[PDB]
Amino acid sequence: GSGFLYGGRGMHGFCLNRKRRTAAGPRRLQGQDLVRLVFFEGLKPKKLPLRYFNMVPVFGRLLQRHRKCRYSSVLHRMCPVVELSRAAQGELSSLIPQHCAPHRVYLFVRECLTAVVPEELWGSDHNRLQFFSRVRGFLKSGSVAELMWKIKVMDCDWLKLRRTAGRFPPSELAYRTRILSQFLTWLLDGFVVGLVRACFYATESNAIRFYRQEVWSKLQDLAFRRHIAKGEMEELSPAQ
RNA sequence: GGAACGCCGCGGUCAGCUCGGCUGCUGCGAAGAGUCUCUGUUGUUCC
Repeated sequence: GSGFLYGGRGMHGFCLNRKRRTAAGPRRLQGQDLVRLVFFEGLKPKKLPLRYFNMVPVFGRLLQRHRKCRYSSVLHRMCPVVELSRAAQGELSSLIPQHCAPHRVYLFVRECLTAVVPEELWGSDHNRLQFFSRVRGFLKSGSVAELMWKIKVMDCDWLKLRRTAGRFPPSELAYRTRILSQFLTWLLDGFVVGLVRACFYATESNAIRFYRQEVWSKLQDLAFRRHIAKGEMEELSPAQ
């Protein structure tokens, strides 16, 4: 659907870590793929219209930043672990979940947003902060496209087709807001919820609580890896 | 306020090519979304 409850099986599930259609092997997402995921639907075989085609570099940059973001490490920082006792260390420690205060799982999401989303996309710091505000509220509920704004459309140059700041008609402003709405919607509905659906088992009591079983979660990430690998092998290795 | 595409400003989430740029066709030019608030505007043209 588009909730973020009832799973923390790890970052291997995160949208930005899906691989594109294995035409002679499965490859990691390119800017053009992310663009198609945000503004069309990613499962568009045809070519991108020039306006969107010109934004393949920023989205490629987002992917880069995502790939260098160390989510595990930010998580550990913002959601510190309660130290169990020696004698609980090991198996029991991996059976017992670790709660993370809601404001803290928000702080995680906040810093990840800051890490991976290029600034050119925010347009203004004012736009970033307003969005964080929505995220803050989003993370407490269980909101609409129009409701998502004290957001300054003319701050985002990237919505332009050409970088000439000549006068534009109403129809443009509309088309610009639409594009921005689509991206901010994906940032909220795609990135944010993907994030918490990946790193936290979240549950509702009317407060959301966030749990985590890191080690078990990391084993899931690792097990995924060996699984898809065993898959490829079987497809390459001969009969008999 | 009604119109318009020659002038010039901004487009087409649309179509052809043998296609990341050409041309074909084609829209808009100061209000739009919410329900007073958020995002926005000098001056294209014609009466």
